[PDB]
Order: sequence, then C-alpha cells, then structure tokens
Amino acid sequence: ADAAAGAQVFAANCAACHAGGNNAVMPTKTLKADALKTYLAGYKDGSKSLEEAVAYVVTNGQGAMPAFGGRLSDADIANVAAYIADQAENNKW
Ligand code: HEC
Repeated sequence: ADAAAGAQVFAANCAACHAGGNNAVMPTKTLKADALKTYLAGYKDGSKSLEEAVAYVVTNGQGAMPAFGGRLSDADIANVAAYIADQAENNKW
C-alpha cells in the first residue's frame, strides 16, 4: 500500500501512543524492525508479512491497543500499515 499516504494516517491516529516509532504504553513493543519481528502476531511467526500483520493489528487491536476497524477507512488502514513497514524495514524512525 501507500507508505507516503500512511504517514498522515499515522500522524492523525498513532503518534500519541507511538511517537518516534516507540511505544509509550508498552515500551518493549515498539515499531522498530527488531521489536516487530519479536512481538507482532503473525509477523513474528512467519505466517504474515509485516504489512499484513500491521494491517491486522490496526484493524482489530491488541491488548491495550484499540481497534481501528470501523474508525478508519480500508485505504487508511492499508496505507498506515505500509508506512509502518517502510519505516521499520528502512530504519527510518
Ligand atoms: C495507545 C492507546 C495506542 C494507539 C492509539 C495505537 N497503538 Fe499500537 N500499540 C499499543 C500498544 C499498547 C501495543 C502493544 C500491544 C501488545 O502486544 O500488547 C501496540 C502495538 C502495536 C504494534 C506492534 C508492535 C510490536 O509488537 O512491537 C503495531 C504495528 C502498532 N501498535 C501500530 C499502531 C498503529 C499504526 C496505530 C495507529 C493506527 C496504533 N498502533 C495505535 C498502543 C497503541
């Protein structure tokens, strides 16, 4: 999906909890490449791509993280997932 478009999604929906690609609530579970491969469901076990796994967690929530399905458009979810994947894989946080 569109990483560049996802940056704005992120700014509007995700930065209060994940500023800097970090995690204010659960500090180990950051959006950096190493943490994502350790902790993010689906991605960590090899059964999902990073982008899909981010799309899933955004849509459905996890633990303390709210769900965004029904709050964000399908494109917005897809694009923010692409932004996370791009930031992480390219070490841009
Ligand atoms: C605070 C109220 C949050 C908001 C808003 C968003 N996220 Fe979040 N996220 C939060 C927590 C507490 C966690 C940990 C969940 C757990 O495993 O217990 C997460 C996790 C993620 C992850 C996985 C990180 C990892 O496992 O290392 C991703 C990819 C993620 N969050 C992305 C994300 C996006 C893109 C958001 C805006 C749409 C967003 N989160 C909101 C807390 C909060």
